[PDB]
Amino acid sequence: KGGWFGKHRGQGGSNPKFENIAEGLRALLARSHVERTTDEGTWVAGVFVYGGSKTSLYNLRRGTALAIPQCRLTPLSRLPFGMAPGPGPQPGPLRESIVCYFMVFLQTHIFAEVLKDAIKDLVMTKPAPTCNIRVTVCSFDDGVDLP
Amino acid sequence: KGGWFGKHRGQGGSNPKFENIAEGLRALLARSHVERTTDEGTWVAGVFVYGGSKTSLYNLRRGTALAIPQCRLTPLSRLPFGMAPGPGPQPGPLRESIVCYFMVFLQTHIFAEVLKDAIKDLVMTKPAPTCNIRVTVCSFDDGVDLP
Amino acid sequence: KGGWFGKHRGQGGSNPKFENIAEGLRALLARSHVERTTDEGTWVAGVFVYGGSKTSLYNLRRGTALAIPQCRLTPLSRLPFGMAPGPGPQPGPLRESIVCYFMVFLQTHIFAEVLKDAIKDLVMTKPAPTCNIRVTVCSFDDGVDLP
Amino acid sequence: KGGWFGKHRGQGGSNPKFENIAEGLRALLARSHVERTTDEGTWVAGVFVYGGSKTSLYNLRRGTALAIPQCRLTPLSRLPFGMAPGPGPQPGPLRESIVCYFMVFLQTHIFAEVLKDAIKDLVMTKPAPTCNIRVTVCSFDDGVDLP
DNA sequence: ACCCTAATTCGATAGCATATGCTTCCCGTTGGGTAACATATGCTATTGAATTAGGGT
DNA sequence: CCTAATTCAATAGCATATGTTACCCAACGGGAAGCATATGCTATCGAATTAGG
Repeated sequence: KGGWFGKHRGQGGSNPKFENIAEGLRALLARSHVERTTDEGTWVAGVFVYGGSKTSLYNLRRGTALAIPQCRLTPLSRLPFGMAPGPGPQPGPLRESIVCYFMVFLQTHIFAEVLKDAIKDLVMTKPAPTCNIRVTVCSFDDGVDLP
Repeated sequence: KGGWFGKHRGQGGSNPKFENIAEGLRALLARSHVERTTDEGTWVAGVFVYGGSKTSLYNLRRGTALAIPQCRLTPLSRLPFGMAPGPGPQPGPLRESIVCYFMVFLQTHIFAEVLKDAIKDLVMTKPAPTCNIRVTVCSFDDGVDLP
Repeated sequence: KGGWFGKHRGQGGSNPKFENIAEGLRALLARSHVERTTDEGTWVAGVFVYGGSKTSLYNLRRGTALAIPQCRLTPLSRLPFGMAPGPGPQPGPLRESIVCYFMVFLQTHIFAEVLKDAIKDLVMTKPAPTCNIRVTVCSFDDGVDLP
Repeated sequence: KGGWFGKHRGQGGSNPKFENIAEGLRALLARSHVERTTDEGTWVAGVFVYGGSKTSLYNLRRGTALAIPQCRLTPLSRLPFGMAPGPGPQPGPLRESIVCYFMVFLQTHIFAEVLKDAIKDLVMTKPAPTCNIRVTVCSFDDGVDLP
């Protein structure tokens, strides 16, 4: 099983698994009734989603793609190693670890938080590896010019 | 031309090209007597570097890695589309553009502003398409826990 | 497949279904680091749980049974009818509907709202009837003297 | 003596016995003209009545029901045990007792505190074991949507 | 000032190794609905033992 | 230092409620196979600025 299915990349569809991960989201983000698009449309906020595993982090993005068509989604990449313990030479800035990450772009400082707090709670119940997905809020000082 | 040169993802060495990029950044940053590492070792601020062209981004990433042994770098990744002008359907959240980005994790917020400038400045000196690269500072409200 | 199992009322045990439903409660509960018992041991608080279905309420009482040993739990009963629509005589104050409900007794008003918000979040991500379960906070003005 | 009498749960009717209780209430609260209803028909407050004995609680539920067609009454059901005196092993949460309780749902927060005092004095005048019934006022921060 | 002709710069490129996106089968987990035995309550009318009223002294 | 009347709780008993388990099985959601295609990496090549008797 598996192979090519005629829809390339950045062009993912809708599957019963995701739309439940999405519905589970677009119920937790309900609790707060905040704005999602600004009159200006500039991307000044964002949510940074990482950890767990690549399968978990993917399905979560795939659901978030459905729960929030008012946002824009990077594909999953990887993270640089941290700061190594002990006082030796540190790992080389460019170095790659196996943990993935993706980014959620948004137009709103406020509803960034609403998503960060919903993802933290959607994840928190599930059994591993979903429990290990982590979320922080990032806000871009100068806005980001998505094409 | 081309082939396997034994160096895997994130283990790129330095060659007179990339340390030449990195020596430009170091002269902009040897004016700046700021501290680059905290003791809690937490990664709170980011420089989001994007646009330009895959390769000059790739080169700039590669110089930044030699100038700044205190940063951490993602790999290159793609941006998704912004809003669409005029009318019609909007882009899908997931839909991805030809435009690239990487990120530069850092331990202090004072050094992100500094490094956003050096990069904005250093790239304005180099010929096109390099100089169309854009830089915006992140702040992670909770911090990024790099592995 | 049915029958007697030597477990009277208010004397139920533990099995891997309730233990994971209580796992997912603890998680939503850890978010606030608030105290759960005082030195008077007065029962001054409460969480009134109801709706959804009898089975789904039971699995949630059974779960909160494990997740919170500092509380005490009533068995399930049924709710009386509300206000009939229109201006005819209302339903008899004694006549009961099929909704069930249970209660949780607690020693601090603060931890009561942590469990209100913990149950409300736990459930809304789940598919029916678990998400029709509803939660309000109680506070007994003179305390309740459990035997 | 005994047996089936056609009447299912919550469908219990008037007889000269209970209307002697209901008219004791209707004389303690008669010359307190406060308003028992609202137009929103929201069930914000309760009066928790418990202790006493299984049957003399049963009569008072049945009295309270004729006196007040503005209230709603649960059926009877049991209380869990309280704190055992001394750091000996504690009763389980689900632990249940020989003591019973019912609740009185109400639409106003004033009439709640009226009906607590009417009951607390309607019980003052009847012989033991009745006089040991404990009445406490209850409030629902989010209210109870009765079916 | 002019200007055609050297070095000089980086970006663009080829090409191996290996990423992710996309989906379809897989399958352990999560979690509600049910059967079936001991035992709760709701319901009535009848029965029992206190507290209460009566009227002799 | 008083025996008839009174007041309610306690009762028997049918029909039915949940407490409890173990069994069933629909779904929720992570992991892997497998094609197109993206990057990391290097050294080499090419097309733009910058330069001198």
